[PDB]
Amino acid sequence: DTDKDGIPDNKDACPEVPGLKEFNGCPDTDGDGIPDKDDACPQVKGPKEFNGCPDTDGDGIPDKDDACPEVAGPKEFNGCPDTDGDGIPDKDDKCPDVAGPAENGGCPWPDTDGDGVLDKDDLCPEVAGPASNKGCPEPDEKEQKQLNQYAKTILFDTGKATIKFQSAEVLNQIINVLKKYPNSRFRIEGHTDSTGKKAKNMILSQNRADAVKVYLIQGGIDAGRLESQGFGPEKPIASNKNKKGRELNRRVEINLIK
Ligand SMILES: [Ca+2]
Ligand SMILES: [Ca+2]
Ligand SMILES: [Ca+2]
Ligand SMILES: [Ca+2]
Ligand SMILES: [Ca+2]
Ligand SMILES: [Ca+2]
Ligand SMILES: [Ca+2]
Ligand SMILES: [Ca+2]
Ligand SMILES: [Ca+2]
Ligand SMILES: [Ca+2]
Ligand SMILES: [Ca+2]
Repeated sequence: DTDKDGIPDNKDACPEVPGLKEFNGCPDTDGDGIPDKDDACPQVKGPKEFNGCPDTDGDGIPDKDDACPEVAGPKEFNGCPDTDGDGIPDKDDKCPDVAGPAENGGCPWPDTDGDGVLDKDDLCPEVAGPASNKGCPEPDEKEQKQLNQYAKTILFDTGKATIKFQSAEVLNQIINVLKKYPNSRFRIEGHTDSTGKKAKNMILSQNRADAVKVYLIQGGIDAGRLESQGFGPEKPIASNKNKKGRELNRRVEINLIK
């Protein structure tokens, strides 16, 4: 007995190390029943299933080989869980509990304003709008009428295209409405009645439309977003055979360009 463990030298698998009889004179350091020479975790108790290495979380992958030794996970990801099953392990999944594309981490593409147009596709991500306008709001039927109700109030000097001072208030109201729709374009329209010379009314209404466009530009609205057009008497909304009708036909409109 060279190492004095009780097991004869010839029948001592490890004759240099004092061990135990059960393992042919070889030591079992951690006492788990698997001798050191066969124990992949010789100082830590563990089942024979993993060669004396413990499987703490119980996913069938011993801690030594478990990339996430405390959380159960499939062998596909070396012991790391993919809870929502989007192929991205929780530890690298920005939204571990909701399946999502890899390019957005592991979260589904968000829709902040909830108009159904995803943030990455929503030209106006913070304001609800229809998808036909890339998620940007645009005036409905009743607001377009509202906008033209303001434009009706825009007054000019008789026979001239100079905007009267008193209508500066309604114009700024018009500006704020248009600022509410940054991505939309608008046609400024000048309309007269059929009284007098049509040729002169075409020029006048154009000059008046131009004037209103100029005012909106200085009020903040980008020039490229605006189109000015004189119609003369070419687009009546009322009869020209009576005074009240003609008064209705003399107007400025500010219409959404579709
Ligand atoms: Ca011995
Ligand atoms: Ca021995
Ligand atoms: Ca052991
Ligand atoms: Ca062990
Ligand atoms: Ca494990
Ligand atoms: Ca694990
Ligand atoms: Ca996942
Ligand atoms: Ca996810
Ligand atoms: Ca949206
Ligand atoms: Ca939007
Ligand atoms: Ca035009």
